[PDB]
Amino acid sequence: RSVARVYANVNEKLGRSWWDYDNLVVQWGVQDNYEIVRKVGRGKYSEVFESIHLPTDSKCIVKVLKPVKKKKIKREIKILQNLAGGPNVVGLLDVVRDSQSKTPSIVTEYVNNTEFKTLYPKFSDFDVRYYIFELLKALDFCHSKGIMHRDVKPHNVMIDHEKRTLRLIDWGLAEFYHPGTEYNVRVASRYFKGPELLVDFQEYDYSLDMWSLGCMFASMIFRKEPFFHGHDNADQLVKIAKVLGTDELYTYLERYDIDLDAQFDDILGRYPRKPWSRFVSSENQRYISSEAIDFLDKLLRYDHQERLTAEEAKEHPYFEPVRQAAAQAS
Ligand SMILES: Nc1ncnc2c1ncn2[C@@H]1O[C@H](COP(=O)(O)OP(=O)(O)NP(=O)(O)O)[C@@H](O)[C@H]1O
Ligand SMILES: [Mg+2]
Repeated sequence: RSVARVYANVNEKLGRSWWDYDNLVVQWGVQDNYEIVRKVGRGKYSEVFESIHLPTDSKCIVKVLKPVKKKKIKREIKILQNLAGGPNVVGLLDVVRDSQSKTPSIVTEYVNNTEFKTLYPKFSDFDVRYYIFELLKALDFCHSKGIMHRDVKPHNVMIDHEKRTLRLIDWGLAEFYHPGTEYNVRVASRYFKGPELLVDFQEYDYSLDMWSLGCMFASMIFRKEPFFHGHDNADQLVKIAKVLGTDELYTYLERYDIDLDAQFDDILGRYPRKPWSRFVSSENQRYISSEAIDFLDKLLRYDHQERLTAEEAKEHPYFEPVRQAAAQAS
C-alpha cells in the first residue's frame, strides 16, 4: 500500500538494538534527587512540572507519566535516548520512578517558553522563516533516524525567543517507521491530523509530520488558529475539503484504493479548490509572500507522497533568507 519516499530502510540499517524498545532495560535514576516546584503543563497521559535537580540545584522539567501500557513508556524513553544530541530535540536528563507505585517520570531540560497564542503574533516574517526552519532541522533529524513524531503542533514546539532557541517536545506518540507496518490512525491532535488519519489509512510514514507542520505554518502566516477547525474527526476532513477541494480528494482516494466511510457522503458535499490567496488579509499580510504560499502548498496535500520532505523543505526558496543570514553570521 505505501512505503515512504525517504528513509524507509533506516531501521533495517540501524540494528534491532536501535528500534526494539520492548526489550529495553531502563537504568532508573534516583527519584529523591529531584524536587518538584510548580505545575507548568498537563496532558492526556501526563502532568508536567518545573523542578530542581537537587545535587546541581538546576531547573528542569519532570513529566509524570500515567501508563496506557508499560510498552508505551519504553518507546518514549527509547526514542529520546536515540535522538540524543540531535538539532533542536528536547534534551533527556533522567528517567526516574516512585519506588512504591512504580509510576515513571521523564526529566528533560527546561525551556523558557512563551504561549504560542501570545508568541506567534509578535513574530516577523523572518522569525517565522527562522523558527520553521529550525523545526525542520529536528523533523529531518528524527525522520533520518527512522522515527515519526506524530504529534507535531505548537504545544510541542517550545521556543525561547530571547535565546532564539527551539526544542521539539512530547515524544509520547513517537513510533519507529517500519516499511509496510499498519500504524494506529488515532494519533496527533484533531486540528493537525493528516487526511490519512481521517480516512483510516494505516500505512503512513514521516510525511504525517509534514502535513501537521503545514497546519502549524498556515496558522502562523494566515493568523488563523487553528487553520482547519473541525468539530469532530469527521468535520475535520470536511474543513480540509473546503480548502483543498474534493476533486483532488476523490482521485487521492482512488489512487490509494480507500473507500470512504458511508457517514461522509451525507456531510462531505462537493467543493472547489479555494486558492491560498483568499486567506490573505490586512492583519496577516506581513507573513504573506509568493515563496511562503508556494512552500505551504507543497506541504498541504491529500497524498502524503506528494508532500515535501523535511530535507527538501530546507532547500526551499522561502528559507533562503534564513540560510543567507546563517552563512554570513559565521
Ligand atoms: N522542556 C519543556 N520546557 C518547558 N515547558 C515544557 C517542556 N516540556 C513540556 N513543557 C510544557 O508541558 C506541556 C505539556 O507537555 P507534554 O509533554 O506535551 O504533555 P502531554 O501529557 O504529552 N500532553 P499532550 O501533548 O496533550 O499529549 C507543554 O505544552 C509545555 O508547555
Ligand atoms: Mg503525549
